Amino acid sequence: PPLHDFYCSRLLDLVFLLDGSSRLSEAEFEVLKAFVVDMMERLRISQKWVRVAVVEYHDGSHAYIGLKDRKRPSELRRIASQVKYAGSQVASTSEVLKYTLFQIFSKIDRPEASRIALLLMASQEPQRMSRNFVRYVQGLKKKKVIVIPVGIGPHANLKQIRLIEKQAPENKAFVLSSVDELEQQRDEIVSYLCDLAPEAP
DNA sequence: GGCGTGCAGTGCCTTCGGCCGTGCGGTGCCTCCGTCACGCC
Repeated sequence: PPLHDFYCSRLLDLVFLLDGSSRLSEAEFEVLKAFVVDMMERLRISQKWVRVAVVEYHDGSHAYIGLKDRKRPSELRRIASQVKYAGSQVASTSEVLKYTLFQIFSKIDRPEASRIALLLMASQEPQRMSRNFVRYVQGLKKKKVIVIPVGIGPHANLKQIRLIEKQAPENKAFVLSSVDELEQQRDEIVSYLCDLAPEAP
């Protein structure tokens, strides 16, 4: 059914990772942010509840929002909309999974919660950059960080998606036809993510 | 005069050290094809 009254109130560290390659257009990237913010207003943001991070990843990653930013939610969504279209020739899934592993989850800020890397991808990084890919995926598995591949478009690295799935059982993936189908699964996605978090005592 | 190796990594272990390995860009499924500088014999 369609979600009518949804407001994820659980203990969750949620990280948004946005493919910055030219595989997506300006507007197609604008829709991606639409999907993001639309999902943000469905979450209880608080340092004691649902924390969120936002990262655009090209050949290198720019973090618009950190988990500990401790700003106001109404602006956290503001930032997410002002995310610039990079259209780079390279969106390194390895590098960003690296960044997430060593930068975001270097320390465990809150053991009691669940961590989720929402990998919104639509491209294939150069093959030579995939060297230590599994390494990063597994490194996250050990730090108890779920990874959720979102396959947008015909160029979404199918191999890496399945490769990620294999690593961890709770590494379910969503394979979409385009940025269009993104909205059509807002409920099913947001639900899965939220329902994977522990509701506080 | 052909070869056969190259080397990333907050790598790894027995570390004042050595070994495992996508040498490298770039295409478009994939972990690879098709390349080029280097030494060595």
